[PDB]
Amino acid sequence: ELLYLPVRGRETYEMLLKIKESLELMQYL
Amino acid sequence: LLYLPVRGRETYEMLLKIKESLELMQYL
Amino acid sequence: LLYLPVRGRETYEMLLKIKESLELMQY
Amino acid sequence: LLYLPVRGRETYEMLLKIKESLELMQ
Repeated sequence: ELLYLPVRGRETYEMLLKIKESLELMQYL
Repeated sequence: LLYLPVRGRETYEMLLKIKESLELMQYL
Repeated sequence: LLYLPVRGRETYEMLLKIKESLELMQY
Repeated sequence: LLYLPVRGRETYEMLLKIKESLELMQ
């Protein structure tokens, strides 16, 4: 199962979504 | 209130720290 | 301005991305 | 060693704490 991180607000959510993507790349490299 | 799906627990914890920081930036 | 010390290309580039989001939260 | 320019002490300190967590992680 995925983990589900609670977030308030679409602004913050979208930022974290983008950073997540970068972190996942980092962790694979 | 939204829920961001995350695969790794390491990613999850880092995102949790960044979220805390983003929340506090909203004060400035 | 302050100047954050960073060692390593990868870390610098990640912090640059996180910096952008931190700063945009104000707006 | 590189220096990332940042407007404002609060953002700078936030980024320092994040850097330590990032470095720990990787």
